[PDB]
Parts: sequence; C-alpha cells; structure tokens
Amino acid sequence: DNWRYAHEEYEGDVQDVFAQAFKGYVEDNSDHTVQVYRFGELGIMEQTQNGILQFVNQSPGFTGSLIPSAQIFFIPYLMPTDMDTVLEFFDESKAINEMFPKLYAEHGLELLKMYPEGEMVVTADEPITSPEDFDNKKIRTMTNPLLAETYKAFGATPTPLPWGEVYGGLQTGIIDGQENPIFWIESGGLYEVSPNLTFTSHGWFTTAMMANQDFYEGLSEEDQQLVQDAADAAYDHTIEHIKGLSEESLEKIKAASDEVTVTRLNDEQIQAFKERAPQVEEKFIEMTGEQGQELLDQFKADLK
Ligand SMILES: [Zn+2]
Ligand SMILES: [Zn+2]
Ligand SMILES: [Zn+2]
Ligand SMILES: [Zn+2]
Ligand SMILES: [Zn+2]
Ligand SMILES: [Zn+2]
Ligand SMILES: [Zn+2]
Repeated sequence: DNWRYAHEEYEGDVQDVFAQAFKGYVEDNSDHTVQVYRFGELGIMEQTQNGILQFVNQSPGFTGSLIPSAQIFFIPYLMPTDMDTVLEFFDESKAINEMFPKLYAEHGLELLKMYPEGEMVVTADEPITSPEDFDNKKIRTMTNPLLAETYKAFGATPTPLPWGEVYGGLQTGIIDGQENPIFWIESGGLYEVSPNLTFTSHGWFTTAMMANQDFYEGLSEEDQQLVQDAADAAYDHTIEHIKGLSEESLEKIKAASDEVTVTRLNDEQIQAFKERAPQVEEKFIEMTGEQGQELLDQFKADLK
C-alpha cells in the first residue's frame, strides 16, 4: 500500500532533497504515499533487493560489495570537468543511461536515476596548482581504495579519519587537506582551519536512486510512468538546488573568512593531473576485472 524509500543521509542533505521532491511528486499526483527513511532509521541495499523496501538511494561508490563496477565514479577525470558538460554527460551517456541499469538489473534493482551531488573540492594549508604540490600532504578522503589511489598517484599520503574528526585533524595537523563538495566544506566550516580551496575538476560525487525490480515491474503501466515522472521531477529540482547551494556556499565562505583562497586550474594544469589517472583505472580494473573493463570502455567512448 505505502511505498518504503530509504537513503544514506540525514534530513536536508542532497539525497534527502531528492527524496522529498520525489515523494512530493508522487503524493501530489496520486493517492500513494512515499515513506522516507533517512540514515540509521532502519537499524538497506539488501532490503530493497528482498522487496522489504521499494526504493533506495545509495551511491555507486559505496556499492562496491554488491556491484564492484559501481565504484567507477571514483576514477579521476572519468567525466567532463565543467558543471554544464557533466550534466550533458549524465543525460546522453550510453554508459550511465543504458549499461548501468543493466548492472543493477542483474541484482534485482530497477535503476531510476543517477545524478551528481556536486563537484569535489580540495582544501589544504597551501594552494594546489600541480601534482607536485600534493607531495608530503596527508589528505583525507572518503574511504575507498580508488580514492586513496587517486591521491597516492597525485603524490600525497592518503590518511583515513572519521568524518566527525576531520575538522579537528585539520586544525591539529593530523591531516593537511581533504576533499569534499563546497557545501560540506562551508557547512562543516572546514575552511576555518583549511583555508585554501582548489577546484581540480577531477571528481563529481555521483549518487543513484533505484527500486526493487519485481516491485517496479509489478506496477501498472501508469504507476511505472508515475515513478519515472517523479524521478525526472526530483532530478531537475535536485540539480538546481545543487548549483544554487554551491554558489551560496562559496559566497558565505568568503563572507566569513578573509584568509580563504580560491585556486582554479586552467586547461593545462588540469592536463598534468589527468596524466596520473591511469594508475587509478588500473586499480579499478584490478578490483572489477572484465565487467569493469566493459563499463570503463563505454565511459571512455562517452567522454569522447
Ligand atoms: Zn550527499
Ligand atoms: Zn488517501
Ligand atoms: Zn544534446
Ligand atoms: Zn554484468
Ligand atoms: Zn497507482
Ligand atoms: Zn535548494
Ligand atoms: Zn595492476
């Protein structure tokens, strides 16, 4: 009767914004109700696979255990460097729009939408202009072999640290830098202790929303259409929020601190960085093999 929807984050976060806008559209255009579940509220991917949940929002990067190839988004420069062309990419990419749903299908999930949450931004105690600037810098990222490899290849020393300890580790010098979307940078106030921002353009934290396949396929052709329409709605709304949360975050960071610097890379500096990417692709294929090869190939085709 009621539809169960779980995501990875807390209220107000991007995935929750997408979720609520999805819930909104369904309830505004039907009698169905979407029961949302934020983090911890269920004790989740396996649940959706088993039909216990109907909808789930989980980032392909943290789905390595069920779908190794889903981690592909952690390869630096996998996708275009500018916000405009990445959006073009999510729209036209045969890899995103045709291959990926196949991968989730093999695990009993109807893939509804993949979307960028925002551009990765590096903060450090110095401005970063070349790979060499990463040398001897203990960088904290989200935990994944591909994220550590990106920075191992950049010259840096990957340094694990629970999220809630990241601020204090930047202050003490336990770490010298980290990467996060500008809005987590602003909101966490990381710029207060790590004032130099660099837009490297190498990563876009990509997430994904899907349904139980048996559930989705058991839906009337009208309900299937409703879900698709609701996902499209959640997508457009979410994209605009992201663009707008970005600039608002960049602005209020500058409103808060006079020590914050912003470094952006020209076409040629970025190129120096892309030369390091193959080391990460290899690590990706080492982890995923022939399926990874299949996926990675489409992604390279699509970027051309
Ligand atoms: Zn998020
Ligand atoms: Zn009713
Ligand atoms: Zn076009
Ligand atoms: Zn497969
Ligand atoms: Zn219905
Ligand atoms: Zn908004
Ligand atoms: Zn190897």
